[PDB]
Amino acid sequence: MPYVEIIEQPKQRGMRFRYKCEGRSAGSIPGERSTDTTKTHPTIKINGYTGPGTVRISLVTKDPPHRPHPHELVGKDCRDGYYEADLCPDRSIHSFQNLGIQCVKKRDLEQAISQRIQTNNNPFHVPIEEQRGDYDLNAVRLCFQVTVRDPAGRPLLLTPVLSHPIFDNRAPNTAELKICRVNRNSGSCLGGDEIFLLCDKVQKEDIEVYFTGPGWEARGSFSQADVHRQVAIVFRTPPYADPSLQAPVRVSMQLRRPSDRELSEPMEFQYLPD
Amino acid sequence: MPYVEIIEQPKQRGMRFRYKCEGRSAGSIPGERSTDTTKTHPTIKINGYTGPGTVRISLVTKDPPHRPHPHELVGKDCRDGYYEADLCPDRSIHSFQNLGIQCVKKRDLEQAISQRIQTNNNPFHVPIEEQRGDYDLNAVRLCFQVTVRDPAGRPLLLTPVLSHPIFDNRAPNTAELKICRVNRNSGSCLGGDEIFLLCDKVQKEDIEVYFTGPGWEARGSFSQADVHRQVAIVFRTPPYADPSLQAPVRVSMQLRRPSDRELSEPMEFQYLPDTD
DNA sequence: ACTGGGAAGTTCCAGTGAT
DNA sequence: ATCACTGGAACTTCCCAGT
Ligand SMILES: CCCCCCCCO[C@@H]1O[C@H](CO)[C@@H](O)[C@H](O)[C@H]1O
Repeated sequence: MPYVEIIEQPKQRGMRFRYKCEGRSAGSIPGERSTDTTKTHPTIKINGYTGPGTVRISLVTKDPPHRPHPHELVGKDCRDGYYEADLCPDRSIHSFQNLGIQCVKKRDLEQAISQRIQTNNNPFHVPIEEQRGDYDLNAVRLCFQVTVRDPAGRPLLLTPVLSHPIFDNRAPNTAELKICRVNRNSGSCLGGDEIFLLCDKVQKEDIEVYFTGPGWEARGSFSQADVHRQVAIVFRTPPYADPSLQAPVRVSMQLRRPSDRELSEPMEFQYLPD
Repeated sequence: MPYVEIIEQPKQRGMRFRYKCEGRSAGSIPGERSTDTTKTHPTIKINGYTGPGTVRISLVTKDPPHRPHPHELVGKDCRDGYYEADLCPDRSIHSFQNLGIQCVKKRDLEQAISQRIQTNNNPFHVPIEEQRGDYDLNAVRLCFQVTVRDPAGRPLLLTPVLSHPIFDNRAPNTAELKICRVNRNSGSCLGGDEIFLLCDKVQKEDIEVYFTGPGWEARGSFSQADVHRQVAIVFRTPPYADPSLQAPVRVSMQLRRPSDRELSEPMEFQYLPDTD
Protein backbone atom coordinates (compact mmCIF):
# COMPACT_ATOMS: atom_id res chain seq x y z
CA MET A 1 0.00 0.00 0.00
CA PRO A 2 1.25 3.44 -1.02
CA TYR A 3 -0.87 5.93 0.92
CA VAL A 4 -1.92 9.56 1.07
CA GLU A 5 -0.97 11.95 3.86
CA ILE A 6 -2.46 15.43 4.34
CA ILE A 7 0.55 17.68 4.95
CA GLU A 8 -1.55 20.88 4.90
CA GLN A 9 -5.12 20.69 6.23
CA PRO A 10 -7.78 23.22 5.13
CA LYS A 11 -8.46 26.15 7.47
CA GLN A 12 -11.60 25.32 9.47
CA ARG A 13 -13.19 28.74 10.07
CA GLY A 14 -13.47 32.06 8.26
CA MET A 15 -14.56 31.19 4.69
CA ARG A 16 -18.12 31.54 3.38
CA PHE A 17 -19.69 28.82 1.31
CA ARG A 18 -21.03 30.64 -1.76
CA TYR A 19 -24.34 30.20 -3.54
CA LYS A 20 -24.55 29.59 -7.29
CA CYS A 21 -26.16 33.08 -7.62
CA GLU A 22 -22.86 34.61 -6.45
CA GLY A 23 -20.91 33.22 -9.44
CA ARG A 24 -19.34 30.27 -11.30
CA SER A 25 -16.56 29.75 -8.75
CA ALA A 26 -16.46 30.32 -4.98
CA GLY A 27 -12.84 31.37 -4.33
CA SER A 28 -10.09 29.20 -2.83
CA ILE A 29 -10.00 27.19 0.45
CA PRO A 30 -6.86 28.25 2.43
CA GLY A 31 -4.55 25.92 4.31
CA GLU A 32 -4.63 26.14 8.09
CA ARG A 33 -1.24 27.94 8.23
CA SER A 34 -2.17 30.59 5.66
CA THR A 35 -1.59 34.22 6.69
CA ASP A 36 -1.94 37.76 5.31
CA THR A 37 1.56 37.47 3.81
CA THR A 38 2.44 33.81 3.09
CA LYS A 39 -0.84 32.13 2.11
CA THR A 40 -1.04 28.32 1.89
CA HIS A 41 -3.37 25.71 0.39
CA PRO A 42 -4.66 22.18 1.25
CA THR A 43 -1.82 19.83 0.40
CA ILE A 44 -1.24 16.08 0.28
CA LYS A 45 1.78 13.81 0.16
CA ILE A 46 1.66 10.43 -1.58
CA ASN A 47 3.95 7.99 0.29
CA GLY A 48 5.42 5.11 -1.75
CA TYR A 49 4.64 6.17 -5.33
CA THR A 50 5.63 8.70 -7.95
CA GLY A 51 4.34 8.80 -11.54
CA PRO A 52 1.02 9.15 -13.40
CA GLY A 53 -2.41 8.79 -11.84
CA THR A 54 -5.57 10.60 -10.74
CA VAL A 55 -6.75 12.55 -7.68
CA ARG A 56 -10.43 13.13 -6.96
CA ILE A 57 -11.50 15.45 -4.13
CA SER A 58 -15.12 15.29 -3.00
CA LEU A 59 -17.20 16.72 -0.13
CA VAL A 60 -18.52 14.35 2.56
CA THR A 61 -20.49 14.90 5.75
CA LYS A 62 -18.65 15.96 8.91
CA ASP A 63 -19.85 12.94 10.88
CA PRO A 64 -19.92 9.19 10.06
CA PRO A 65 -21.10 7.52 7.98
CA HIS A 66 -19.37 9.95 5.64
CA ARG A 67 -22.17 10.36 3.07
CA PRO A 68 -21.58 12.53 -0.04
CA HIS A 69 -22.50 16.09 0.89
CA PRO A 70 -25.16 18.04 -1.09
CA HIS A 71 -22.80 20.99 -1.52
CA GLU A 72 -20.35 21.18 -4.47
CA LEU A 73 -16.64 21.76 -5.03
CA VAL A 74 -16.26 24.33 -7.85
CA GLY A 75 -13.20 25.78 -9.54
CA LYS A 76 -10.46 24.64 -11.91
CA ASP A 77 -10.86 20.93 -12.83
CA CYS A 78 -14.14 20.55 -10.95
CA ARG A 79 -17.24 19.06 -12.54
CA ASP A 80 -20.47 17.64 -11.08
CA GLY A 81 -19.51 18.84 -7.60
CA TYR A 82 -16.07 17.24 -7.34
CA TYR A 83 -12.49 17.99 -8.32
CA GLU A 84 -10.70 15.62 -10.66
CA ALA A 85 -7.30 16.01 -12.30
CA ASP A 86 -4.27 14.06 -13.47
CA LEU A 87 -1.65 13.69 -10.77
CA CYS A 88 1.58 15.57 -11.54
CA PRO A 89 3.94 12.77 -12.76
CA ASP A 90 7.09 14.31 -11.22
CA ARG A 91 6.35 15.24 -7.61
CA SER A 92 4.76 13.39 -4.67
CA ILE A 93 3.45 16.58 -2.97
CA HIS A 94 0.29 18.10 -4.44
CA SER A 95 -1.41 21.41 -3.62
CA PHE A 96 -4.91 22.42 -4.59
CA GLN A 97 -5.07 26.20 -5.04
CA ASN A 98 -8.54 26.71 -6.57
CA LEU A 99 -11.04 24.74 -4.42
CA GLY A 100 -14.30 26.55 -3.63
CA ILE A 101 -17.40 25.35 -1.78
CA GLN A 102 -20.73 26.15 -3.44
CA CYS A 103 -23.71 25.65 -1.15
CA VAL A 104 -26.99 24.23 -2.46
CA LYS A 105 -30.29 25.83 -1.39
CA LYS A 106 -32.43 23.97 1.12
CA ARG A 107 -35.14 23.41 -1.49
CA ASP A 108 -32.61 21.83 -3.91
CA LEU A 109 -31.31 19.22 -1.46
CA GLU A 110 -33.06 16.16 -2.86
CA GLN A 111 -31.83 16.98 -6.38
CA ALA A 112 -28.26 17.53 -5.20
CA ILE A 113 -28.21 14.10 -3.49
CA SER A 114 -29.61 12.55 -6.69
CA GLN A 115 -26.70 14.05 -8.66
CA ARG A 116 -24.16 12.64 -6.13
CA ILE A 117 -25.61 9.14 -6.59
CA GLN A 118 -25.84 9.42 -10.40
CA THR A 119 -22.19 10.55 -10.71
CA ASN A 120 -20.90 7.69 -8.52
CA ASN A 121 -19.70 10.25 -5.99
CA ASN A 122 -19.82 8.15 -2.82
CA PRO A 123 -16.25 7.50 -1.61
CA PHE A 124 -17.33 5.31 1.35
CA HIS A 125 -20.03 3.44 -0.62
CA VAL A 126 -22.78 4.34 1.85
CA PRO A 127 -26.07 2.49 1.10
CA ILE A 128 -28.74 4.71 -0.46
CA GLU A 129 -30.97 4.02 2.55
CA GLU A 130 -28.74 6.36 4.63
CA GLN A 131 -28.75 9.35 2.26
CA ARG A 132 -32.28 10.49 3.22
CA GLY A 133 -32.20 12.12 6.69
CA ASP A 134 -30.58 15.25 8.11
CA TYR A 135 -27.56 17.02 6.57
CA ASP A 136 -25.44 19.62 8.36
CA LEU A 137 -25.29 22.23 5.59
CA ASN A 138 -22.83 24.37 7.62
CA ALA A 139 -19.94 21.83 7.64
CA VAL A 140 -18.13 19.51 5.20
CA ARG A 141 -14.95 17.46 4.96
CA LEU A 142 -12.70 17.03 1.95
CA CYS A 143 -12.23 13.43 0.86
CA PHE A 144 -9.01 12.75 -1.09
CA GLN A 145 -9.26 9.74 -3.42
CA VAL A 146 -5.99 9.00 -5.21
CA THR A 147 -5.55 6.39 -7.93
CA VAL A 148 -2.03 5.30 -8.83
CA ARG A 149 -0.74 2.51 -11.11
CA ASP A 150 0.86 -0.87 -10.61
CA PRO A 151 3.98 -1.71 -12.69
CA ALA A 152 1.80 -2.87 -15.58
CA GLY A 153 -0.48 0.18 -15.62
CA ARG A 154 -3.34 -1.33 -13.58
CA PRO A 155 -5.18 1.36 -11.54
CA LEU A 156 -4.87 0.99 -7.76
CA LEU A 157 -7.23 3.06 -5.56
CA LEU A 158 -5.53 4.16 -2.37
CA THR A 159 -7.62 4.35 0.79
CA PRO A 160 -9.63 7.64 0.88
CA VAL A 161 -8.48 10.18 3.48
CA LEU A 162 -10.66 12.84 5.14
CA SER A 163 -9.66 16.39 6.08
CA HIS A 164 -10.64 18.27 9.18
CA PRO A 165 -14.12 19.83 8.77
CA ILE A 166 -14.65 23.19 7.07
CA PHE A 167 -17.40 25.43 8.53
CA ASP A 168 -19.48 28.03 6.66
CA ASN A 169 -18.55 31.51 7.97
CA ARG A 170 -21.92 33.00 6.85
CA ALA A 171 -23.94 30.56 8.99
CA PRO A 172 -25.41 31.43 12.44
CA ASN A 173 -23.61 28.96 14.68
CA THR A 174 -20.39 28.07 12.80
CA ALA A 175 -18.89 31.50 12.08
CA GLU A 176 -15.49 32.60 13.31
CA LEU A 177 -15.87 34.32 16.70
CA LYS A 178 -14.18 37.70 16.62
CA ILE A 179 -14.00 40.61 19.07
CA CYS A 180 -13.76 43.77 16.90
CA ARG A 181 -13.61 46.56 19.54
CA VAL A 182 -14.13 47.25 23.27
CA ASN A 183 -14.57 50.54 25.12
CA ARG A 184 -11.93 49.63 27.71
CA ASN A 185 -9.40 46.87 28.38
CA SER A 186 -8.86 47.41 32.14
CA GLY A 187 -10.99 47.81 35.27
CA SER A 188 -11.25 47.19 39.03
CA CYS A 189 -10.61 43.78 40.64
CA LEU A 190 -14.03 44.19 42.33
CA GLY A 191 -15.68 43.85 38.89
CA GLY A 192 -18.93 45.52 37.84
CA ASP A 193 -17.37 47.66 35.07
CA GLU A 194 -19.63 48.06 32.02
CA ILE A 195 -18.06 46.87 28.74
CA PHE A 196 -19.44 47.63 25.28
CA LEU A 197 -18.04 44.94 22.98
CA LEU A 198 -18.48 44.97 19.19
CA CYS A 199 -18.24 41.54 17.54
CA ASP A 200 -18.90 39.55 14.39
CA LYS A 201 -22.41 38.03 14.28
CA VAL A 202 -23.36 35.87 17.31
CA GLN A 203 -26.56 34.18 18.49
CA LYS A 204 -27.75 35.74 21.77
CA GLU A 205 -28.81 32.34 23.18
CA ASP A 206 -25.40 30.73 22.45
CA ILE A 207 -22.72 33.22 23.53
CA GLU A 208 -20.70 34.14 26.59
CA VAL A 209 -17.72 36.31 27.48
CA TYR A 210 -15.07 34.13 29.09
CA PHE A 211 -12.28 35.53 31.27
CA THR A 212 -9.27 33.31 32.01
CA GLY A 213 -5.89 33.32 33.66
CA PRO A 214 -3.53 30.94 35.56
CA GLY A 215 -6.01 28.70 37.42
CA TRP A 216 -8.87 31.23 37.19
CA GLU A 217 -11.95 31.59 35.02
CA ALA A 218 -15.08 33.70 35.22
CA ARG A 219 -17.83 35.12 33.04
CA GLY A 220 -19.08 38.50 31.96
CA SER A 221 -22.56 39.18 33.27
CA PHE A 222 -25.34 39.97 30.80
CA SER A 223 -28.77 38.81 29.61
CA GLN A 224 -29.89 37.92 26.09
CA ALA A 225 -31.57 41.36 25.90
CA ASP A 226 -28.05 42.90 26.12
CA VAL A 227 -27.02 41.43 22.75
CA HIS A 228 -27.77 44.17 20.21
CA ARG A 229 -28.65 42.94 16.72
CA GLN A 230 -26.22 39.99 17.06
CA VAL A 231 -23.10 42.23 16.78
CA ALA A 232 -22.65 44.03 20.10
CA ILE A 233 -22.73 42.93 23.73
CA VAL A 234 -23.06 45.10 26.83
CA PHE A 235 -21.88 43.25 29.94
CA ARG A 236 -20.34 43.77 33.37
CA THR A 237 -16.88 42.45 34.21
CA PRO A 238 -16.65 39.67 36.84
CA PRO A 239 -14.72 40.28 40.09
CA TYR A 240 -11.18 38.87 39.85
CA ALA A 241 -10.37 35.89 42.14
CA ASP A 242 -8.51 38.25 44.51
CA PRO A 243 -10.68 41.34 45.38
CA SER A 244 -7.62 43.19 46.73
CA LEU A 245 -4.73 43.51 44.29
CA GLN A 246 -1.07 44.12 45.05
CA ALA A 247 -0.42 45.30 41.49
CA PRO A 248 -2.11 44.99 38.03
CA VAL A 249 -2.87 41.46 36.77
CA ARG A 250 -3.40 40.72 33.06
CA VAL A 251 -6.03 38.14 31.95
CA SER A 252 -7.62 36.96 28.68
CA MET A 253 -11.08 37.86 27.51
CA GLN A 254 -12.70 35.88 24.70
CA LEU A 255 -16.08 35.14 23.13
CA ARG A 256 -17.15 31.57 23.81
CA ARG A 257 -19.89 29.63 22.02
CA PRO A 258 -21.08 27.02 24.57
CA SER A 259 -22.72 24.75 21.94
CA ASP A 260 -19.39 23.75 20.32
CA ARG A 261 -16.93 25.18 22.90
CA GLU A 262 -15.30 27.44 20.28
CA LEU A 263 -13.37 30.57 21.34
CA SER A 264 -12.38 33.88 19.76
CA GLU A 265 -8.77 34.92 19.74
CA PRO A 266 -8.10 36.33 23.27
CA MET A 267 -8.06 40.02 24.03
CA GLU A 268 -5.98 41.22 26.98
CA PHE A 269 -7.79 42.66 29.97
CA GLN A 270 -5.98 44.23 32.93
CA TYR A 271 -7.45 44.04 36.45
CA LEU A 272 -6.42 47.04 38.60
CA PRO A 273 -6.00 47.46 42.39
CA ASP A 274 -8.70 48.67 44.70
CA MET B 1 -64.16 31.47 13.81
CA PRO B 2 -64.53 29.85 17.25
CA TYR B 3 -61.11 28.72 18.47
CA VAL B 4 -59.49 26.36 20.99
CA GLU B 5 -57.43 27.49 23.96
CA ILE B 6 -55.41 25.21 26.25
CA ILE B 7 -56.26 26.18 29.83
CA GLU B 8 -54.34 23.32 31.50
CA GLN B 9 -51.16 22.29 29.71
CA PRO B 10 -49.80 18.76 30.16
CA LYS B 11 -47.00 18.51 32.70
CA GLN B 12 -43.76 18.58 30.69
CA ARG B 13 -41.50 16.41 32.86
CA GLY B 14 -41.88 13.33 35.11
CA MET B 15 -43.38 10.67 32.82
CA ARG B 16 -41.58 7.70 31.32
CA PHE B 17 -42.91 6.80 27.86
CA ARG B 18 -43.70 3.05 27.87
CA TYR B 19 -42.88 0.49 25.18
CA LYS B 20 -45.47 -1.95 23.83
CA CYS B 21 -43.45 -4.79 25.42
CA GLU B 22 -44.20 -3.38 28.87
CA GLY B 23 -47.91 -4.12 28.39
CA ARG B 24 -49.35 -1.61 30.89
CA SER B 25 -51.71 1.41 30.68
CA ALA B 26 -48.85 3.79 29.75
CA GLY B 27 -50.43 5.90 32.50
CA SER B 28 -52.21 9.27 32.39
CA ILE B 29 -50.57 12.57 31.47
CA PRO B 30 -51.24 14.93 34.42
CA GLY B 31 -51.96 18.63 34.08
CA GLU B 32 -49.20 21.20 34.73
CA ARG B 33 -50.71 22.33 38.07
CA SER B 34 -51.41 18.81 39.36
CA THR B 35 -50.47 17.89 42.97
CA ASP B 36 -51.29 14.63 44.77
CA THR B 37 -54.08 16.32 46.77
CA THR B 38 -55.68 17.88 43.67
CA LYS B 39 -55.32 15.81 40.48
CA THR B 40 -55.62 17.84 37.31
CA HIS B 41 -55.62 16.85 33.66
CA PRO B 42 -54.92 18.43 30.22
CA THR B 43 -57.85 20.79 29.62
CA ILE B 44 -59.10 22.87 26.69
CA LYS B 45 -61.67 25.62 26.29
CA ILE B 46 -63.63 26.25 23.10
CA ASN B 47 -64.22 29.99 22.64
CA GLY B 48 -67.32 30.99 20.67
CA TYR B 49 -69.19 27.64 20.77
CA THR B 50 -71.25 25.47 23.08
CA GLY B 51 -72.95 22.53 21.40
CA PRO B 52 -72.25 19.15 19.75
CA GLY B 53 -68.70 18.49 18.64
CA THR B 54 -65.84 16.04 18.58
CA VAL B 55 -62.17 16.16 19.40
CA ARG B 56 -59.17 14.29 18.05
CA ILE B 57 -55.90 14.45 19.99
CA SER B 58 -52.72 13.38 18.24
CA LEU B 59 -48.95 13.60 18.77
CA VAL B 60 -46.80 15.82 16.58
CA THR B 61 -43.10 16.71 16.57
CA LYS B 62 -41.66 19.31 18.98
CA ASP B 63 -40.26 21.42 16.11
CA PRO B 64 -41.75 22.71 12.78
CA PRO B 65 -42.91 21.44 10.44
CA HIS B 66 -45.17 19.76 12.97
CA ARG B 67 -45.16 16.29 11.44
CA PRO B 68 -47.12 13.38 13.05
CA HIS B 69 -44.93 11.77 15.64
CA PRO B 70 -44.08 8.07 15.42
CA HIS B 71 -45.19 7.50 19.04
CA GLU B 72 -48.76 6.60 19.99
CA LEU B 73 -51.37 7.96 22.32
CA VAL B 74 -52.90 4.97 24.14
CA GLY B 75 -55.76 4.77 26.59
CA LYS B 76 -59.54 4.91 26.56
CA ASP B 77 -60.95 6.09 23.21
CA CYS B 78 -57.54 5.86 21.51
CA ARG B 79 -56.93 3.97 18.30
CA ASP B 80 -54.09 3.98 15.75
CA GLY B 81 -52.12 6.33 17.99
CA TYR B 82 -54.75 9.08 18.47
CA TYR B 83 -57.61 9.89 20.82
CA GLU B 84 -61.10 10.61 19.39
CA ALA B 85 -64.44 11.14 21.15
CA ASP B 86 -67.35 13.52 21.68
CA LEU B 87 -67.28 16.80 23.55
CA CYS B 88 -70.04 17.56 26.10
CA PRO B 89 -72.56 19.79 24.28
CA ASP B 90 -73.58 21.58 27.51
CA ARG B 91 -70.09 22.91 28.38
CA SER B 92 -67.18 24.85 26.85
CA ILE B 93 -64.36 23.33 29.02
CA HIS B 94 -63.15 19.77 28.39
CA SER B 95 -60.49 17.69 30.18
CA PHE B 96 -58.78 14.42 29.18
CA GLN B 97 -58.06 12.07 32.10
CA ASN B 98 -56.47 8.98 30.47
CA LEU B 99 -53.94 10.04 27.80
CA GLY B 100 -50.79 7.89 27.80
CA ILE B 101 -47.71 7.88 25.51
CA GLN B 102 -46.43 4.61 24.03
CA CYS B 103 -43.00 4.90 22.42
CA VAL B 104 -42.19 3.06 19.22
CA LYS B 105 -38.80 1.28 18.78
CA LYS B 106 -36.30 2.75 16.33
CA ARG B 107 -36.53 -0.32 14.06
CA ASP B 108 -40.33 0.20 13.84
CA LEU B 109 -40.12 3.89 12.94
CA GLU B 110 -40.90 3.59 9.22
CA GLN B 111 -43.93 1.32 9.86
CA ALA B 112 -45.27 3.77 12.45
CA ILE B 113 -44.92 6.74 10.04
CA SER B 114 -46.65 4.73 7.30
CA GLN B 115 -49.51 4.12 9.76
CA ARG B 116 -49.80 7.87 10.52
CA ILE B 117 -50.19 8.58 6.81
CA GLN B 118 -52.55 5.65 6.16
CA THR B 119 -54.92 6.72 9.00
CA ASN B 120 -55.00 10.40 7.81
CA ASN B 121 -53.24 11.45 11.00
CA ASN B 122 -51.35 14.51 9.67
CA PRO B 123 -52.97 17.57 11.30
CA PHE B 124 -50.81 20.18 9.48
CA HIS B 125 -50.87 18.37 6.10
CA VAL B 126 -47.08 18.20 5.89
CA PRO B 127 -45.88 16.83 2.52
CA ILE B 128 -44.42 13.32 2.62
CA GLU B 129 -41.17 14.87 1.33
CA GLU B 130 -40.65 16.73 4.63
CA GLN B 131 -41.38 13.68 6.81
CA ARG B 132 -37.81 12.57 6.02
CA GLY B 133 -35.99 14.55 8.74
CA ASP B 134 -34.72 12.74 11.85
CA TYR B 135 -37.23 12.57 14.73
CA ASP B 136 -36.69 13.46 18.37
CA LEU B 137 -38.23 10.39 20.05
CA ASN B 138 -37.81 11.88 23.54
CA ALA B 139 -40.22 14.83 22.98
CA VAL B 140 -43.81 15.16 21.69
CA ARG B 141 -46.56 17.79 21.55
CA LEU B 142 -50.28 17.14 21.94
CA CYS B 143 -52.29 18.43 18.98
CA PHE B 144 -55.98 19.19 19.68
CA GLN B 145 -58.25 19.07 16.61
CA VAL B 146 -61.79 20.14 17.47
CA THR B 147 -64.72 19.78 15.08
CA VAL B 148 -67.79 21.85 15.89
CA ARG B 149 -70.90 22.84 13.84
CA ASP B 150 -71.37 26.21 12.08
CA PRO B 151 -74.55 28.35 12.77
CA ALA B 152 -76.05 26.48 9.80
CA GLY B 153 -75.24 23.11 11.43
CA ARG B 154 -72.52 21.62 9.18
CA PRO B 155 -69.12 20.22 10.42
CA LEU B 156 -66.47 22.90 11.05
CA LEU B 157 -62.87 21.91 11.83
CA LEU B 158 -61.20 24.59 14.01
CA THR B 159 -57.52 25.44 13.72
CA PRO B 160 -55.39 22.78 15.50
CA VAL B 161 -53.71 23.93 18.74
CA LEU B 162 -50.43 22.53 20.09
CA SER B 163 -49.45 21.90 23.73
CA HIS B 164 -46.10 22.60 25.26
CA PRO B 165 -43.65 19.69 24.72
CA ILE B 166 -43.86 16.53 26.87
CA PHE B 167 -40.46 14.95 27.55
CA ASP B 168 -39.55 11.32 28.26
CA ASN B 169 -37.96 11.29 31.71
CA ARG B 170 -35.24 8.94 30.33
CA ALA B 171 -33.57 11.80 28.40
CA PRO B 172 -30.96 13.66 30.59
CA ASN B 173 -30.93 16.78 28.37
CA THR B 174 -34.51 17.63 29.39
CA ALA B 175 -34.79 15.92 32.80
CA GLU B 176 -35.39 17.50 36.20
CA LEU B 177 -32.05 18.21 37.85
CA LYS B 178 -31.69 16.66 41.30
CA ILE B 179 -28.92 16.62 43.89
CA CYS B 180 -29.17 13.32 45.79
CA ARG B 181 -26.23 13.36 48.21
CA VAL B 182 -23.30 15.71 48.90
CA ASN B 183 -20.34 15.06 51.14
CA ARG B 184 -19.83 18.58 52.44
CA ASN B 185 -21.95 21.69 52.83
CA SER B 186 -19.38 24.23 54.09
CA GLY B 187 -15.92 25.40 53.15
CA SER B 188 -13.37 28.23 53.21
CA CYS B 189 -14.29 31.67 51.76
CA LEU B 190 -11.01 31.24 49.82
CA GLY B 191 -12.56 28.38 47.77
CA GLY B 192 -10.77 25.24 46.60
CA ASP B 193 -12.55 22.68 48.83
CA GLU B 194 -13.25 19.36 47.05
CA ILE B 195 -16.91 18.23 47.00
CA PHE B 196 -18.38 14.88 45.90
CA LEU B 197 -21.95 15.32 44.65
CA LEU B 198 -24.27 12.47 43.61
CA CYS B 199 -27.09 13.45 41.25
CA ASP B 200 -29.70 12.11 38.84
CA LYS B 201 -28.28 11.40 35.38
CA VAL B 202 -26.69 14.46 33.66
CA GLN B 203 -24.65 14.90 30.50
CA LYS B 204 -21.04 15.70 31.35
CA GLU B 205 -20.71 18.26 28.53
CA ASP B 206 -23.84 20.19 29.74
CA ILE B 207 -23.76 20.59 33.55
CA GLU B 208 -22.50 23.14 36.08
CA VAL B 209 -22.55 23.59 39.83
CA TYR B 210 -23.87 27.07 40.48
CA PHE B 211 -23.41 29.01 43.75
CA THR B 212 -25.52 32.14 44.36
CA GLY B 213 -26.38 34.86 46.85
CA PRO B 214 -27.74 38.47 46.59
CA GLY B 215 -25.86 39.97 43.60
CA TRP B 216 -23.31 37.11 43.57
CA GLU B 217 -22.78 34.04 41.44
CA ALA B 218 -19.95 31.61 40.81
CA ARG B 219 -19.44 28.07 39.54
CA GLY B 220 -17.69 25.02 40.88
CA SER B 221 -14.54 24.04 39.02
CA PHE B 222 -14.33 20.63 37.32
CA SER B 223 -13.60 18.94 33.97
CA GLN B 224 -15.70 16.48 31.94
CA ALA B 225 -13.42 13.75 33.28
CA ASP B 226 -14.69 14.59 36.82
CA VAL B 227 -18.28 13.53 35.97
CA HIS B 228 -18.50 9.82 36.81
CA ARG B 229 -21.00 7.77 34.77
CA GLN B 230 -23.43 10.71 34.53
CA VAL B 231 -24.40 10.50 38.26
CA ALA B 232 -21.46 11.90 40.27
CA ILE B 233 -19.45 15.14 40.07
CA VAL B 234 -16.20 15.87 41.89
CA PHE B 235 -15.55 19.60 41.90
CA ARG B 236 -13.84 22.41 43.77
CA THR B 237 -15.72 25.28 45.36
CA PRO B 238 -15.24 28.80 43.92
CA PRO B 239 -13.96 31.57 46.24
CA TYR B 240 -16.68 33.58 47.88
CA ALA B 241 -17.08 37.28 46.98
CA ASP B 242 -15.42 38.30 50.28
CA PRO B 243 -12.14 36.53 51.30
CA SER B 244 -12.03 38.32 54.65
CA LEU B 245 -15.25 36.82 56.10
CA GLN B 246 -15.47 37.33 59.86
CA ALA B 247 -18.40 34.89 60.28
CA PRO B 248 -20.21 32.21 58.18
CA VAL B 249 -22.35 33.22 55.24
CA ARG B 250 -25.12 31.07 53.81
CA VAL B 251 -25.33 30.83 50.01
CA SER B 252 -27.30 28.54 47.69
CA MET B 253 -25.75 25.70 45.69
CA GLN B 254 -27.56 24.09 42.78
CA LEU B 255 -27.01 22.14 39.58
CA ARG B 256 -27.53 24.17 36.41
CA ARG B 257 -27.92 23.01 32.81
CA PRO B 258 -26.47 25.73 30.51
CA SER B 259 -28.36 24.52 27.45
CA ASP B 260 -31.81 25.47 28.78
CA ARG B 261 -30.74 27.37 31.95
CA GLU B 262 -32.66 24.82 34.12
CA LEU B 263 -31.84 24.68 37.87
CA SER B 264 -32.09 22.04 40.59
CA GLU B 265 -33.70 22.88 43.93
CA PRO B 266 -31.20 24.92 46.00
CA MET B 267 -29.22 23.51 48.92
CA GLU B 268 -27.65 25.55 51.75
CA PHE B 269 -23.85 25.95 51.67
CA GLN B 270 -21.94 27.96 54.31
CA TYR B 271 -18.73 29.74 53.49
CA LEU B 272 -16.52 30.10 56.56
CA PRO B 273 -13.73 32.50 57.65
CA ASP B 274 -10.21 31.32 56.91
CA THR B 275 -7.63 31.96 59.67
CA ASP B 276 -4.62 29.91 58.55
C1' DA C 1 -56.55 34.74 12.92
C1' DC C 2 -54.10 38.09 13.02
C1' DT C 3 -49.95 41.14 14.70
C1' DG C 4 -45.04 42.96 16.00
C1' DG C 5 -40.62 41.86 15.50
C1' DG C 6 -35.93 39.13 15.41
C1' DA C 7 -33.24 36.45 12.78
C1' DA C 8 -32.10 32.53 9.34
C1' DG C 9 -31.53 31.80 4.47
C1' DT C 10 -30.50 33.81 -0.04
C1' DT C 11 -29.10 37.55 -3.19
C1' DC C 12 -26.86 41.52 -4.53
C1' DC C 13 -23.00 44.90 -4.76
C1' DA C 14 -18.90 48.30 -4.09
C1' DG C 15 -14.33 48.30 -3.90
C1' DT C 16 -10.20 46.47 -5.12
C1' DG C 17 -4.78 43.74 -5.00
C1' DA C 18 -1.25 40.94 -6.17
C1' DT C 19 0.14 37.55 -9.33
C1' DA D 1 -6.10 49.19 -15.80
C1' DT D 2 -8.90 43.79 -15.37
C1' DC D 3 -11.87 40.95 -12.55
C1' DA D 4 -12.48 36.96 -9.51
C1' DC D 5 -12.68 37.90 -4.97
C1' DT D 6 -13.94 40.01 -0.14
C1' DG D 7 -16.92 41.29 3.16
C1' DG D 8 -20.93 44.55 3.89
C1' DA D 9 -25.57 45.26 2.91
C1' DA D 10 -30.15 44.13 1.22
C1' DC D 11 -33.77 41.21 0.20
C1' DT D 12 -36.88 37.04 1.31
C1' DT D 13 -38.54 33.45 4.31
C1' DC D 14 -39.40 31.55 8.57
C1' DC D 15 -40.71 31.40 13.35
C1' DC D 16 -42.05 32.62 18.15
C1' DA D 17 -45.07 34.67 20.96
C1' DG D 18 -48.49 37.26 22.30
C1' DT D 19 -54.32 39.65 21.88
C1 LIG E 1 -63.96 42.61 22.91
C2 LIG E 1 -62.97 41.54 22.52
C3 LIG E 1 -63.58 40.42 21.72
C4 LIG E 1 -62.60 39.46 21.10
C5 LIG E 1 -61.82 40.03 19.93
C6 LIG E 1 -62.11 39.38 18.58
C7 LIG E 1 -62.08 37.87 18.58
C8 LIG E 1 -60.98 37.27 19.42
O1 LIG E 1 -59.71 37.86 19.06
C9 LIG E 1 -58.59 37.05 19.30
O2 LIG E 1 -58.89 35.72 18.89
C10 LIG E 1 -57.83 34.75 19.13
C11 LIG E 1 -58.30 33.42 18.57
O3 LIG E 1 -57.70 33.11 17.33
C12 LIG E 1 -57.54 34.70 20.64
O4 LIG E 1 -56.54 33.72 20.90
C13 LIG E 1 -57.12 36.10 21.10
O5 LIG E 1 -56.81 36.11 22.49
C14 LIG E 1 -58.23 37.10 20.79
O6 LIG E 1 -57.85 38.43 21.17
